[PDB]
Amino acid sequence: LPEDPKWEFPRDKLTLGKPLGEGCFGQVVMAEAVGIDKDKPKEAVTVAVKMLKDDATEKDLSDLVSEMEMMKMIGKHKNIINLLGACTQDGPLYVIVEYASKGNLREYLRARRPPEQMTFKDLVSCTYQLARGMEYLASQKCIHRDLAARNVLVTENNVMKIADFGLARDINNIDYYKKTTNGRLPVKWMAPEALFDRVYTHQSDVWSFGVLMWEIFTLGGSPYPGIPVEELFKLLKEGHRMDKPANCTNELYMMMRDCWHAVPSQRPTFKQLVEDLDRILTLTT
Ligand SMILES: Nc1ncc2c(n1)-c1ccccc1[C@H](c1ccccc1)C2
Repeated sequence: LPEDPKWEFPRDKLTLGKPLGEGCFGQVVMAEAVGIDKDKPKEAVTVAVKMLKDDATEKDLSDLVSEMEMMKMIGKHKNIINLLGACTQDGPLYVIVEYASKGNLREYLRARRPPEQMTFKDLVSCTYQLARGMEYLASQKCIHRDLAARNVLVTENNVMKIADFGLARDINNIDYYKKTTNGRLPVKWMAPEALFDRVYTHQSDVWSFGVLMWEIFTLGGSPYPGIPVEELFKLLKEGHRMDKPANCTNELYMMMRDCWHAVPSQRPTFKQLVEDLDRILTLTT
């Protein structure tokens, strides 16, 4: 792997710890990184390190490289899991990212369901934060393509952070109209044109954000309950959309439905979503 001194972090200053996440598609561990904050050269920072599993394939390696490279191009933002460094030379590839102690959002919400609970303000704030992260991502010309509650992480101070940039691309790096394009996107979060037309734009992410909203307001509900993946797209072509979640206003549901407009250009932009959610959150608070 080519040297990138700006991002390179010393292996001797990194102490690997306990496993994080389910570990299906990569190996992620908690770690202590000494001096990773360059203003505090002697302070250990609790980080997350992504690396290859023992059963990794050649494609796993080139995917992990591409994910790291993608995260290099995305500047710092509070509502995004940011790259902190990498160990690339003379050993196994470690991709060092921000640690979020409270795990993924789906589990986070499911665990605080009533049999401290989420308030309505908590849920709108969560939605607002993610709209902001996605607004920033889109401004960086990045399409995420895998927006979902499982791919949002939450910190100790309850900050929502978009994670998992394995499917993320620069907007110009999509092989348009090729039958393989978007073949690896989870179908239940996926805009119809991503499959039907083999394209992916920022407006495709907007659809997924609608799904994510539904997840949030159902406190980690599973989309399209009782509908198998195999029959979803016929139903979507026929105009099927998910019903309003109980603990969510008509206004917020109308926002979800807007996100699920059949016509991509008729969906809101992330900019507009941020503005509307800002207004709602302000009035709620
Ligand atoms: N609790 C927790 N904090 C941080 C991460 C993960 N889990 C986690 C758990 C499983 C998979 C991924 C991740 C995250 C990730 C994001 C982007 C690149 C590399 C790692 C890092």
